[PDB]
Amino acid sequence: IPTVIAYDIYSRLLKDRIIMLGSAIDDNVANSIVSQLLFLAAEDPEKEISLYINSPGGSITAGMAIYDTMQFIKPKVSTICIGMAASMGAFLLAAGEKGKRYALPNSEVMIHQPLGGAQGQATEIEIAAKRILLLRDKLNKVLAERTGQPLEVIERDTDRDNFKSAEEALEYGLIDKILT
Amino acid sequence: IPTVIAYDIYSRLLKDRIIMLGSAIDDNVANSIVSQLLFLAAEDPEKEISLYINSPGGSITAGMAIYDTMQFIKPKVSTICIGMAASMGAFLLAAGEKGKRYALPNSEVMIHQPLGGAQGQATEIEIAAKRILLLRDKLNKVLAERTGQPLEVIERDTDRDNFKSAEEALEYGLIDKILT
Amino acid sequence: IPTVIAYDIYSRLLKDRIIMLGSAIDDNVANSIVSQLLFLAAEDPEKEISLYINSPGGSITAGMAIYDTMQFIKPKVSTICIGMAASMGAFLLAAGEKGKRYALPNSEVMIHQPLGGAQGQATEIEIAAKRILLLRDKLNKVLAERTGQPLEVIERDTDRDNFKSAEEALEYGLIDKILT
Amino acid sequence: IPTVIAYDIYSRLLKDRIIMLGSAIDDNVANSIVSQLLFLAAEDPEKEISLYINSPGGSITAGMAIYDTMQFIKPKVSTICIGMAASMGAFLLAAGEKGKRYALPNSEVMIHQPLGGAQGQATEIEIAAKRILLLRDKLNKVLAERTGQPLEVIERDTDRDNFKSAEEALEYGLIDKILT
Amino acid sequence: IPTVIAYDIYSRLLKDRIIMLGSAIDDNVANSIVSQLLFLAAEDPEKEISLYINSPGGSITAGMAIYDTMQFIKPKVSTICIGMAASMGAFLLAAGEKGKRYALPNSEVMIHQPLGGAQGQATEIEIAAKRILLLRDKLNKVLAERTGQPLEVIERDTDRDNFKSAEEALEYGLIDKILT
Amino acid sequence: IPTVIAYDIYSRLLKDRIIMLGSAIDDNVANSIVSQLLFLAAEDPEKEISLYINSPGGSITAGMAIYDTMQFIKPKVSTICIGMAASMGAFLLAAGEKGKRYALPNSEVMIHQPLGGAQGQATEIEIAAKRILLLRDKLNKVLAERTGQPLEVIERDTDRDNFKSAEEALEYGLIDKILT
Amino acid sequence: IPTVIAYDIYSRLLKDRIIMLGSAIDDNVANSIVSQLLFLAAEDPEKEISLYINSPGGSITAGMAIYDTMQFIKPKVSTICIGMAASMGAFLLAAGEKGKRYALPNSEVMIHQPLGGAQGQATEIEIAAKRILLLRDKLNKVLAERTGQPLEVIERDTDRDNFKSAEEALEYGLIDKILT
Amino acid sequence: IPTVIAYDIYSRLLKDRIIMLGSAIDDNVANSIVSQLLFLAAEDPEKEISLYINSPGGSITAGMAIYDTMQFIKPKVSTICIGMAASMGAFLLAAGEKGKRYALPNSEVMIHQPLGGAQGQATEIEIAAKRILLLRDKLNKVLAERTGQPLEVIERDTDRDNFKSAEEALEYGLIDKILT
Amino acid sequence: IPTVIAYDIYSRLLKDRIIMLGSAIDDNVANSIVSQLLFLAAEDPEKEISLYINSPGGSITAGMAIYDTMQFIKPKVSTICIGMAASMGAFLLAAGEKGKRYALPNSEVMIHQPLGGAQGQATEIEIAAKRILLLRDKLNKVLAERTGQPLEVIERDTDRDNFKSAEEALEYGLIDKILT
Amino acid sequence: IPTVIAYDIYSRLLKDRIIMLGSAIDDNVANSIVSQLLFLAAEDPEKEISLYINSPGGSITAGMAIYDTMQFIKPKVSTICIGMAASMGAFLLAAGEKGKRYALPNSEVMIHQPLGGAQGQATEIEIAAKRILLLRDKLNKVLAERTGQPLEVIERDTDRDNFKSAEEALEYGLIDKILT
Amino acid sequence: IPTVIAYDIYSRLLKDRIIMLGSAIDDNVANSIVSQLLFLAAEDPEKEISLYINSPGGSITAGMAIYDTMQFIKPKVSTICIGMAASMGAFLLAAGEKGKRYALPNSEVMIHQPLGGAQGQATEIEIAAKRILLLRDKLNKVLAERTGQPLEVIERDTDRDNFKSAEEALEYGLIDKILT
Repeated sequence: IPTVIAYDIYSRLLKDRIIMLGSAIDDNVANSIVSQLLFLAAEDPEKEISLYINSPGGSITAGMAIYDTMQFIKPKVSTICIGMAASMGAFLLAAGEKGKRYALPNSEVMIHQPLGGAQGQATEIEIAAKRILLLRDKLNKVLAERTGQPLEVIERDTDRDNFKSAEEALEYGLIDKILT
Repeated sequence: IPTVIAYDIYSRLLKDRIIMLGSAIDDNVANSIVSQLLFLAAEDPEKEISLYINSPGGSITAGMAIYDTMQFIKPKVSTICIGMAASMGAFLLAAGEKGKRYALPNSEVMIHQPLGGAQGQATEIEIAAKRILLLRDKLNKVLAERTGQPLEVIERDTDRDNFKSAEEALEYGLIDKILT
Repeated sequence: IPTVIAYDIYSRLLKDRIIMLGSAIDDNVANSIVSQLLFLAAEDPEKEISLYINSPGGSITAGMAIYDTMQFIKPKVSTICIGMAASMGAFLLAAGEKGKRYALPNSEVMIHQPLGGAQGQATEIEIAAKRILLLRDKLNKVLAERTGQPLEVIERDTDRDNFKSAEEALEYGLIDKILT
Repeated sequence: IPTVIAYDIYSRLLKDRIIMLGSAIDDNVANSIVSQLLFLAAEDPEKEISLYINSPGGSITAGMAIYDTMQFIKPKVSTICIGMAASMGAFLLAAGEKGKRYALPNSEVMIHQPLGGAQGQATEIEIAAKRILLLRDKLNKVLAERTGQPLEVIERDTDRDNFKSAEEALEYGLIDKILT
Repeated sequence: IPTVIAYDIYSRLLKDRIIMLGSAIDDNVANSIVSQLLFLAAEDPEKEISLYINSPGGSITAGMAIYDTMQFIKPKVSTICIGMAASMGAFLLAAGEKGKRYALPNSEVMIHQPLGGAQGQATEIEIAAKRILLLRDKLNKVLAERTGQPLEVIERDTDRDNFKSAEEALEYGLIDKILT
Repeated sequence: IPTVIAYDIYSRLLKDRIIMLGSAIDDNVANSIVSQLLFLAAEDPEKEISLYINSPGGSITAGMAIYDTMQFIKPKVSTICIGMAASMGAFLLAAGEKGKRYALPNSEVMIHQPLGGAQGQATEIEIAAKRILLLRDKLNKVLAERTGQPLEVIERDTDRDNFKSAEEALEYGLIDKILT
Repeated sequence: IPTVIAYDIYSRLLKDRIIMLGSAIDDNVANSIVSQLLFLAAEDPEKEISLYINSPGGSITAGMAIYDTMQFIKPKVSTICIGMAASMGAFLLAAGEKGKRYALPNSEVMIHQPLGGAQGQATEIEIAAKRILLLRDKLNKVLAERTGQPLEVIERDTDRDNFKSAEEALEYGLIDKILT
Repeated sequence: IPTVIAYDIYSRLLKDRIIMLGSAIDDNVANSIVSQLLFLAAEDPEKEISLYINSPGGSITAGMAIYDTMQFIKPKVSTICIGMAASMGAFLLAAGEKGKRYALPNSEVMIHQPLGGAQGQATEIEIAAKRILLLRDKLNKVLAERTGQPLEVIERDTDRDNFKSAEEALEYGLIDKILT
Repeated sequence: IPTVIAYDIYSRLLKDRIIMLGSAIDDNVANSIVSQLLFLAAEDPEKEISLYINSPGGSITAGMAIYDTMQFIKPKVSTICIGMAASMGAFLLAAGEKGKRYALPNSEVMIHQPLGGAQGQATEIEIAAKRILLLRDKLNKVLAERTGQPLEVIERDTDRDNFKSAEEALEYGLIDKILT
Repeated sequence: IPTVIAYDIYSRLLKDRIIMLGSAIDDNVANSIVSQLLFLAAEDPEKEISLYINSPGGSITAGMAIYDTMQFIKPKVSTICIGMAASMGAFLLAAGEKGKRYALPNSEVMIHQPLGGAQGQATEIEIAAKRILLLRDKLNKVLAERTGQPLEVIERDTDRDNFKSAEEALEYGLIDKILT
Repeated sequence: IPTVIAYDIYSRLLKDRIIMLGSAIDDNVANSIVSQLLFLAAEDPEKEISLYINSPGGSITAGMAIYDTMQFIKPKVSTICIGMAASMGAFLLAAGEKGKRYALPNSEVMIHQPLGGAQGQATEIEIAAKRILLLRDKLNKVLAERTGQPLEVIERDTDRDNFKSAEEALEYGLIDKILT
C-alpha cells in the first residue's frame, strides 16, 4: 500500500467519503465498516457516501450489521458494484437509496439460500434447524420489498445458485443504472 | 486367542450355542452376529441360544439388524449382561424372550436419546432433522412395549443420561432375574 | 470370524447358496460378488440364490457390474434387506426376481441422483458434465420399469433424498412382501 | 511365542487349567478371560483353576466382569501375584478363594481411588460426578469385606497411592502365604 | 484500519466517548475495555459513555471484570446491541443504566447456562463440579433482578439455547426501546 | 524497499503517474490498483497514466475490475509489457488506448482458455459448467475487437497455449510498437 | 474372500480356465497375469481361456507385457468387459481373438492419448519428450489394425476422452457381440 | 525364521531345554519367559535348563518376575552370556546356580543404579521419591549376597556406568568361569 | 497369488525351472534370486534355466551378485525380456548364454551411467568420488565383451539415456532372436 | 540494518548512484531493481549507475526485465562482481557497458544451460519442450555477442557446468579489468 | 534493542566507526557488512575502523566478499576477537592490518577443512569434487602468507578440528597482542 502526502491509499480517499469493500465479510470487516460509517455520518450529516463492493459472500449476522447501520444514519448511501457481488454483496448492493444503485457493464450478481450446520442430541438439532428456517424467510421478505418482485418468485429463484449479469439484474430490479 | 483341540476359544463356545458380544456395534460386527444367528437357527431350529453382552453402544441402523434377526428366527434367545450394557446393549438386553433376561449382581444399564448431525444448505438440514425426530419416537415406542411402562415415562426418563444398577433395572422392567 | 468345522463363518453359508453384502461397494467387493455368482451358477443351474443387503452406497460403475451379471446367469436371485439399503443397495434390492423381493419390518430404503466432480480447462468440464447427465437418464429408466411408476414421477421424486420404510416401500413398488 | 507338539505356549498351559494375565485390562482382555473361565468350568467342574497376575491396572467397568464371573462359576479360583499387581490387579488378587491367595517373596501391591473425567454443560458435570462418587463407595465395601479391616481405614489410606510389599500385604490381609 | 488525521478510527471515536466490542472475550479484551473505562472515567466524571456490542462472547471470570467496572465508575454506561449478543454479551447488555439499553431492529439475542470441564481423581472432580453449580445460581440471580422476571422462570428457559429477536427481548426486559 | 526522501519507491513513482504490477492477481492486488486509478483520475483528469505489466496470471472476476476501471475514468492509460504477460496480463496489455501499447524486445505473451472446477450433485455440475462456457465465449469476443482478428481465429488459436511475442504479437495486433 | 472345499474363490475358477482382472495395472499385477497365462498354456495347449476386465487404467509398459504374452502362447484368449474398461482395458479388450470380445449391455469403453512427465536440464526434456511421441504413434497403429479403421480417424478421436457405450463400440469395431 | 521338520528354530531349541533371550525386557518378554520356565519344569523336574542372555536392560518390575520364577521352580538354571548383558541382563546373569555361570571371551557387562521419573504436586513427588530409594537399597543387597562383596563397595561402584569385561568380571565374582 | 494343487503360482513354475523377476533390485530380491539359483543348480546340474526380466533399475552391488552367480553355477541360463530392463535389467539381459538371449517384439532396453552421492569433508568427497569412477570404467568393460562393440562407442552413447527397441537392440548385439 | 541520520544503510547508498544485489532473483527482486533504475534515470539522466552482484539467482523470464531495462534507460551501467555470480548473474555481469565490467580477485563466475519441467498429456509436453529449446538458443546468441566468442564454442562450453576464476574469466571476455 | 537520543544501540556505535559481527556468516550478513564498510570508507578515508568478531562461521563464498572488501577500501581495519572465532571467523580475524589484531584473554580460535556435497550422475560428482579440492589449496596459501608458517605445516594442522587459546594463537601468528 502506497503513501500519499502522511496518509496511505485507502485513508486518502476517505477524505472524499468513499468506502472500499474487497474481501469476505467476517466479524472484523463488519467492525470496521460500521466504524467508518459512524465517523463519516457524525461530522457532516447532509452529504453523500459511496461504497464499492467486491465481496464473495460472508456471514449472516455480520452482514445484517452493516445493513441496519446503513439505514440508521442520516446521510444517503449509494452502492457501486465492480467485479462480483455474490450472496451477501448482492444483499448490500440492493440495500441503499433507491435511485442510486449502479453497476459496471460486465459484472455479476448471485443470490441463493443460507447455509449452516448442527450437531448433538436429537433436541439440539431441532433447536438449530428451526432457527435457520426462520432466518431464511426474513431475508426473503427484505429482498421482495427491496427489488419489487412477489414473494413466491424469490422463494423459487433463490433455491440453487442463480448467476446474473449487468443487463438482466436491471430487469429484475437489483440495480438502477449501468455506468459507462 | 488360545487353541483348543483345531479351534480357537470363541469358536469352541459356538459348538454349545453361545454367542459373545464384547465391543462397539459398527457395520461389520452386526454382519458377523447376523451370520452366527442364521447358522445356529438353520442347523437345529428347536434349541435355545445364549448371548452375553458387554458393549458401550454403537450405531442405530446396524443395531436394528440384530433385534430383527433374533425375532425372525425360530429358536429363543436369552440375553445375559456382564460388565455394562449402554445405549444399544440396553436395547438388545431388553429384547429377547420375556422370561429369560438375566444380569449379574453389580452390572450396570444406561439409556438415553439418539445422536446425529447435519450440514449445509438450509433445505437439506430440514430433511436430516425431520428423520431423527421420527427415529426417536419409534425407539421409545418399542421400549414401552418391552419393559411395560407408559410412553410418557420413557419420554421423560431417557434424557441426558440414566444410569441404573442391577436392582433398579429389575424394578424398571428391563431384566427378569439377578443371577448368583 | 469363527472357524466352523475347516471353514470360516460365511463360507459355511455359501454351501447353502447364501451371499452376504455388508459394506460399501468399491471395485474389490464387486469382484468378489461377481466371482461368487459365477461359481454358484456354474455348479447347479436350476437352484435359487439368496442375497442379504446392508450397504450404505458406493461406486456407480462397480455397482452396475453386480446388476447385469445376475440377469445374465441362469438361476433366480432373491434379495432381502436387513438394516438399511441406501442409494446403491436400493438399486440392487429392486433387481431380484419379481415375486421374491423381501424386507424386515423396520428397515429403510433411500434413493437420490448420482454424485461426481470435474476439474480442468473449459472443455474438460463440458466433456465430463455430459457423461454424468447421460448416466442419470440411463438410470432413471431402469427404476421406472422395475418399480412400475411413470418416468416423470421418479424424475422429480428423488432430487434431494427420499427416506422410506418397510410399509411405505410396498406402495411405491420396491418390495413385494414384508417378512415376519 | 513357541510351538509345542500342534499347540501354543499359552494354549498348552490351559490344558493344565492355568490362566495367565499379563497386560493392562480393557474390554478386549476381559472378553478373553471371561471366555476361558466359562470354558474351563464346563469340562469337569470340580478341579480348581490358577490365575497368575502381572497387571498394571486398567478399566473399572471391564475389571468387574472377571470379578463377577469367577464367583458365578462352580470351581475355586486361586490367585498368585508375580511382579506387580497395581490398582485393578490388587482387586482381583484379593478376590480368590480365602485360603489360596499367594505372592512371591519380592512383589508389590498398590491401592488407590478411581479416576475419570467429565465435559459439557453445567448439568452434565453433575450427572457424571455423582456417578464416580457412587462408584468408589462400593469398591470400599467390597475391599472391607474381602480383607477384614473396618471401612473408615480403607477409605482413609486409599487416598493418594499406597505401595506395599509381600510382607505388609500379609499383615494388611490381602494375601495368605508367601511362596518359597 | 484507516489513519484519520494522527490516529486510527478506533482511537478517533474514543475521544467522543464511544467504546466498540466486536470479538470474543478472553482476558486480553477484558484487560483493554477495563483500561478504556478507567481512562474515560478519570477525565470528566459526569458525562455519558456508549458501548457497542457484537459478540459471541464467553469467559465467565473475564466477563465479570467489565461488569463490576461498569458499576464501579461514576459516569453512566449505555449499551447498544448491533448484530448479535450471545452468552456473555447478553449479560453485558442488561447492565447499561436502566433506561438506556437499546437495540437495532434485526439484532438477535441468546441466553443459556455455563460450560466447563473437569478431570482427575474422584476427589478433584467433586471440587470442580461443586463450583460451577455455585456459579450458575449466582449468574441467574443477577439476571433475575436486572430484568424483572422471577427466578423460577429464568432458571427454566435458560436450560438449552434460547434465541430471541429485537421485538420479544423487549417484552422480556433486556431492551428498553428499539432504534429506527 | 528503499526510503527516498519521506516515501518509498512505489510512492515516489506514483506522483509521476506510474503504476507497477508485478505479481499474480488475487482479489487484493485488484483492490489496490483500482484505488490508485481512482486517486490519479480525481487528482488531475487530463494527463495520461502508465502501467507496467509483469504478471503470470490470476483470477477472472478480479481481472475484469481493472479492465472496467481503465475504461470508466477520464484519462488515458498506456500499457507497457516488461518481462512476461501471461493469460491475464495479455488481456490487460491489450486495453491501453489504441496506439499506446508497448513492449520491450525480449518479452513474451501467452493466451489460452479459462480454468475452473465443479463438485457436487448432477445438477450443481450442470449449473457450474454452464457459466464457464458463457464466460469463455465473452472474453474472445472482447479480444477479437481489441486486436482486429475475426472471431473464428481467436476461437482456435487459444485452445491449448500460445507462446509468442515481440515480433509476432506485433503482427497479431496486441501491441503497436517495440521500444528501443 | 471365501473358501471352497482346500481352495480359494479366485483359485477355484482358475481350474476352469478363467482369469479375473479387477484393479489398476501396476508392475506386479502384470507379473501375476503373465504367470497365470504361462501356467494355463503349458498344461493343455489346445483349449480356450477367458478373461474378465474391469479396470480404470494403468501404465504403458506393464500393459504391453500382457498384450505380448496373450499372443505368444498357443491357446486362444476371449476377453469379456464386465463393468468398465478405460484406457488400458480398452487396449486389452480389443486384443482377444476376432469372433470373441463380447461385452455386457450396461458397459462402457474409453480411449485417449498417453500421459507422462519430464524434469531436468534443457537437453533432458528433449530426450523424454520424443519418446512419448514415439509411444503414441505406435499405439494407434495397433488400434487401427485391431478395430479396422483408417489411422487418421484413430488419431483424431483419441485426443481428449471418448466415452463410448455397449451399442456404440460395436459399430466402431472394438467388440463383436453383446451378451444376454 | 526358518522351519525344521513341523517346528520353528526356537521351538526345537526349547525341545532340548534351551531358552533364548535377545531383546529388551518389557512385560511381554517376561510373560513368555515365565511361561517357558513353568512349562519346562513341570514335565521333567530333575534336568537342568540353560539360558542365553543378550539383552540391553529394560523394566525393573518385569525383571523380578524372571528372577523369582528362576528361584521358585525345582530344576537348576545355568546362565550364559553372549554379546552384552547390561543393567538387567547383568542382574539375571548373576542369578543362575552358583557353580554354573559362564561367559564367552568378548562379553562386556554393565551395572548401574535405577532410573525413573515423577510429576505432580509437591506431595506426589515425595511418594515417588521414597519408592525409588526403597527400590535401590533392595537391589544392592541382592547383588551383595550373590557376588560376595561388601555392601559399601557396591554402593559406590554402581553410581555411574561401570562397563566391566570378561576377565574383569570374574575377579569381581559374577561369572564363575570363561568358556572356550 | 492363487493356490495350485499345495503351492502358489510362483512356486509351481519353479518346478519347471522358471525364475520370474518383476520388481526393482534392492538387497532382498538379490538374496531370493541367488537362493533359488543355488537350489536349482544342485538338483540336476545339466538342465537349463529360464529367467524373465521386467525390472526398472536397481542397485549396483546387489545386481552384481546375480551376475556372478549366473556364471558360477554349472547349468546354462537363458534370459527373456518383457516390458522393460531399464538400468540394471539390461545388464543381466546381456549375461545369459550367448545363443539364448530373446526378446518379445514390443520391448524396450535402456543403458546409462551409474548414480551416487557423497557428503562430508573435502577428503571424504574425494574418497567417494574416486570410487564411482572406477565402477563405471569396469561396467562398460564387461558390456563391451558381452555385446561386441569397441570400448570408445559404449563410453560415448551411454552418457545420457538410450531407449531402443526389440529391433534396434538386435543390431547392437544385446539380444539374439525375437520371439513370435 | 542500521539507521544513518533518517535512512537505513541501503537507501543512504542510493543517495549516491549505487544499487546492491544480494539474493536469488525471484519475481519480487526484479520488480524492485527496475524501479530503482527508472527512478535514478528520470532524475539526472547523464551520469552513471553502479551495480554490485552477489547472487546464485535464476528466474529466466524475471531476469530479462533487468537486462532490458539496463539498455532501455539513458545514463550508463557499470557492473562489479563481488563474491560470486552464477547463471543469470553472470548474464547480468556480462551486460554492463563495454569497458566497465569489473571483478575482485576472488570471484568465481559460472555459466550453464537452462532448467525447467513439464507435466500432462502427450501433446502438452511437446508444447513445453519446444519453448525451452527456443529459449536456450536466444541466450547463446546474446553471450556470443557480449563476450566475443563464436557461437559453436559457447554451445559446448555451457553444457554441464564450468566455474571460472576471475582470471580465466578475463581471457574469455566476461570482465575486462580486475580491481585491486 | 534499546534507543539512544533517535537511533538504536547498533547504529550509535557506527558514528564512532565500529562494526559488530555476532552471528553465522550466511548471505544477508555479508551484504550488510559490505555496505557498512563502503559507507564508512567513502566519507572520511583516513581514519581506521574496528570490527568485533564472535561467530561460529558460515559460507565460503559469502565470507570472501568481506575479505576482499577489507583490502579494497583505503582505511585500515583492526579486528578484535571477543568470544570465539571459528572457520571463517578465524579467517577474518587473521585479515586485519598487521600489528592490529587483538584478542581478549578468555577467547579461543578454531581452524579446519571446508565442507560440501554432490548428488548427481558419475560426471556431476567429478565436476563438483574437482572444485572443493581446488577451493582448499587457495585458502591454505592465504593462511600461509598471512600467519607466517610454511605451507606443509598448515596442510596438516587443519585436517581435523584444531582448537587453540589466546596464549596459543599468539605463538602461531594469528593475533598480535592479548589485549587485557
